[PDB]
Amino acid sequence: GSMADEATRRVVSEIPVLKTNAGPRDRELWVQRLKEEYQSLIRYVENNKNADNDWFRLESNKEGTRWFGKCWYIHDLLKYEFDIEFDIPITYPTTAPEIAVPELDGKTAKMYRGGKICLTDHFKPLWARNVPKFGLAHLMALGLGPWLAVDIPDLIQKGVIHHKEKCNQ
Ligand code: NA
Repeated sequence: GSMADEATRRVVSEIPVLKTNAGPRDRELWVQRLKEEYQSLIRYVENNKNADNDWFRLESNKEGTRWFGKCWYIHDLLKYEFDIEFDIPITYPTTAPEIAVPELDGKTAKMYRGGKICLTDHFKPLWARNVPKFGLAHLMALGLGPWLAVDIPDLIQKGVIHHKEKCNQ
């Protein structure tokens, strides 16, 4: 609908779109896809810094098949930090990667096996109708971003998680 399309555009308008339909086994086409992935990620990060919302770091192994980093979330002037990681599915970019936040695994009934976060029923269709334009920057912006803004406040209220540090120090 009009609202979904507009809401998606608002979030990802200045994130570079990806082109190459290639997964981790596609050799020279995967190398090109990885270039588009890094191009998109770094511009997203650069845009986030200018918006005082620099909220994650990601790096990959040599092959670009395993990604890892951290995300940060600010709530009531306290800063929360979480390790994140995912593997690239063989059928990516058609199949979205599954984000794990391993330190929350077994610790909350929000986690699937391997500390994998549950995105909403609307994430997979949204990803599906954008293949192959969406990449890891879009997984962060449209998947993990909204997840932090729902689930982290909830875990703080339930007293499941503690902070790392105060904000403006
Ligand atoms: Na979850």
